[PDB]
Amino acid sequence: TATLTYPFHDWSQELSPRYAQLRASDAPVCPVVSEGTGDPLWLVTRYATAVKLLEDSRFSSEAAQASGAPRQEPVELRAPGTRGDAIAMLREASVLADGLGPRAVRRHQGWINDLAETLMSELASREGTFDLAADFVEPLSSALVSRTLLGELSADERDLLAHCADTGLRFCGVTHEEQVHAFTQMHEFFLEHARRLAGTPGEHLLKLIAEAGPLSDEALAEAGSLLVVAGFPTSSGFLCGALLTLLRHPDAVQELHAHPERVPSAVEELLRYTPLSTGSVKRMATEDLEIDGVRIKAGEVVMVSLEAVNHDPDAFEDPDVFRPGREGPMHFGFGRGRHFCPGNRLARCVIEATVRAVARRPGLRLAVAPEEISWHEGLFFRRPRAIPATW
Ligand code: HEM
Repeated sequence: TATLTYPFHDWSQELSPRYAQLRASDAPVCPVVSEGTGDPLWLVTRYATAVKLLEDSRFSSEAAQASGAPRQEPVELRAPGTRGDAIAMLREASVLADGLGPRAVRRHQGWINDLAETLMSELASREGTFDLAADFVEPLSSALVSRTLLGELSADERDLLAHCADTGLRFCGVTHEEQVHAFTQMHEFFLEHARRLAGTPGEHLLKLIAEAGPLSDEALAEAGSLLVVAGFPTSSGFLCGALLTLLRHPDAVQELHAHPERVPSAVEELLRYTPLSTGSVKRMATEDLEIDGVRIKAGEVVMVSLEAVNHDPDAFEDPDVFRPGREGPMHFGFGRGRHFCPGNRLARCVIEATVRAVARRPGLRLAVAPEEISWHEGLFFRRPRAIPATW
């Protein structure tokens, strides 16, 4: 139909040209229809409009996540018959941001940098082609989720939760039943194992959540699923994407090799330039309102594509250039406003460790052309199947 269907199927790092086309249109908000549900939705692609929306207290994230809300995802991102409201459950009993804040980074940054170095040093001993996805990103992200979020996981437990996240957080490529089963299996996993994981010694967020009426098993289980959904496919997808960006810009890496104090600025530029989500963050209007002149009715859902906003030329001169010394406005890689990613400091810590491990070792290169990289089709959070690299 003559209403655009969403999303735009841009599963690789090449962003769909439709985002820029909509950005340049005469509407600051454009109506679309969900490909998976047929729901009508609105879509924002301009930085200036996105700022207004994500800072507007009349636009509710929680309302957009409730059952029956119009939505872009093919299945509800919850186990059927459960609330799927982990953040509000944690309020009814701040711990999220509390245990991921600057103190937590100061605790974990040491081993995070140790591990990035250990992994890269092992790759420095390899012959021919090695896979940065399997043998760098996977072990680093697995350690992050175990040590900081869930507690020590077995290899099979890590594999189960990563598979559940890959299967449920998809626009296509799996059946409806497989997607529900992923969320069901994750929730049933935490109903049985959250108490044990929380009770093991360590710093992990799930322990902090549990050890602070009493906290029900269902609430602790919802917290587990939230940490997997929010922390696992995002960290793995972004670290993969950031490595690809670095490998495609050797002049930038040579700059960071000579001047390591420039790494933090390059981390911020990676968060702006490297696309992650193939969908959009979403908010529901809780009352009739206007945003930039467009009238939105109560109950309607407006989406913001963070990738589109991060590539807006009204905000970033030459937005499609990876410019590590860039001094633009704040990017949207972590969102904006009330729901700004509480994992942002930990994520920045692991991205910085990755950038430093690459910059210290001149000669790392992609083994094939970027267009030969294969991508998992339909993931919410883009990720290549492998990153073949050589010295
Ligand atoms: C590179 C890694 C990551 C990226 C790019 C990222 C990105 C984001 C973004 C864009 C949002 C905003 C969603 C919205 O506005 O609706 C968000 C929210 C959130 N993030 Fe992250 N994230 C990452 C890693 C993590 C990690 C490691 C955690 C660990 C706890 C985490 C926990 C959360 C939570 C709980 C929320 C929801 C906050 C709320 O709705 O109030 N994220 N993240």
